[PDB]
Amino acid sequence: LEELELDEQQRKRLEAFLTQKQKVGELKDDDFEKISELGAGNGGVVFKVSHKPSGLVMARKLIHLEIKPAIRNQIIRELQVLHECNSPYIVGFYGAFYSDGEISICMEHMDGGSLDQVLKKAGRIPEQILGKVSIAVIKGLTYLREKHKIMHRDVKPSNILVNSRGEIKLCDFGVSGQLIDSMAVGTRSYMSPERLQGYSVQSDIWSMGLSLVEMAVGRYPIPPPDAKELELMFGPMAIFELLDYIVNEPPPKLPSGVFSLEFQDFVNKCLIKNPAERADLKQLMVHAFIKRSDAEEVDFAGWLCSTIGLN
Ligand SMILES: CC(=O)N[C@H]1CC[C@H](Oc2cc(-c3ccncc3Cl)cc3[nH]nc(C)c23)CC1
Ligand SMILES: [Ca+2]
Ligand SMILES: [Ca+2]
Ligand SMILES: [Ca+2]
Repeated sequence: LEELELDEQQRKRLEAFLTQKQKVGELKDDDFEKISELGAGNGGVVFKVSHKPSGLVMARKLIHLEIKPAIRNQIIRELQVLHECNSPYIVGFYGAFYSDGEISICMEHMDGGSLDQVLKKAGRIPEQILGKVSIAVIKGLTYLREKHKIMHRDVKPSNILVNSRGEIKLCDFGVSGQLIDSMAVGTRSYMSPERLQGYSVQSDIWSMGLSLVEMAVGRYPIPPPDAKELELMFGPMAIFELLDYIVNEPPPKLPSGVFSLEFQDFVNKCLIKNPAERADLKQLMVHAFIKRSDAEEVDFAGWLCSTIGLN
C-alpha cells in the first residue's frame, strides 16, 4: 500500500532507533534510575527513566500484578511481538520484564506527552493540527492491520503520543491477552456502539472520530453540549448512563460555522453507528479532509512546543 511508504527522513529515524536498540540488550530492573514521573494511566504509573548502561532515556510503565511465575513469563513472551512493530506511527518498543511484583514495559520516550495531556494545556486543538493527527492515526491503524493483522482496540487521546520532532504515534494496542486478563479497568467511553452491544477495525475508527471531536471542542462530546456551552467555547452522567447513551442515541458531531465542512464530513463518516456504513481505513485515507491535510504544510512541532511550553 502506498500509504505505508516512508519518507527519507522517516526511514533514517527508523534505522537510527533500531541501531540504538541493538546496543541495549536484556533489560533488568537495577539498570534503571528514575528521572521524573510522566503520568499515570491504565493500571500503572509511567516514569521517565534512564537506562544507566546504555545512557538512553526511556518511558517505563510499571503494572503491579501478583501472578504465578508462569503467568508472568507468558505476558513477557506475548509482548515480544512489539519488537516487530516498527513504523513512524507506532511508539518504539524496547523490552518488558518482571521484577519485585511489577511488570515493566519500556518504550520510546515522547517528550510531548499524550494528546490527552496536550488537550488540557491547549484547551482545544486546531483543525489543521487535527488533520495531521488524523493522518498519523489512520496510517498507524493501517500498519497494524496490514503488516501484523492487529486491531488497536483502545484508541483514545491518552494513547496518542507526540514529541518535539513533530512525530505522532500510537501505543497501548492490545497484544497480550494474559496481561489484560490479569489486570481485570480501562475506560469504555470510547468504545463503539457495536462493541458495547457485544469487533473490527471499524470500532477503532469510531474511537478515532470520537477522540477527534473531543480534541476539536475541548470536552468529551457525550452528552452533547447545549447552546449555552457553545457560546462559552467558540463565542453528571454516570458511566453506565454514558454507555447507554452511546448505544441508544445519535452520534456526536462538530458544531457548525467553526469547522470546515470537509472536517465535519470526515468525523461524520467515522461516527456512523452502523459499522457497515461507517467508513473503513481505505476510504478515509482518500477522504477530502485527509487529502487536503496531507498537502497542508503545518508546523506541528512548532505549534506543540509553544502550546505546552517546551524549550
Ligand atoms: C490520561 C493520560 O494522558 N495519561 C498519560 C500518562 C503518561 C503516558 O506516557 C507514556 C506512556 C507510554 C506507555 C503506554 C503503554 N504502555 C507502556 C508505556 Cl511505557 C509510553 C510513553 N513514551 N513516552 C511517553 C511520554 C509515554 C501517556 C498517557
Ligand atoms: Ca526497581
Ligand atoms: Ca530491584
Ligand atoms: Ca488499555
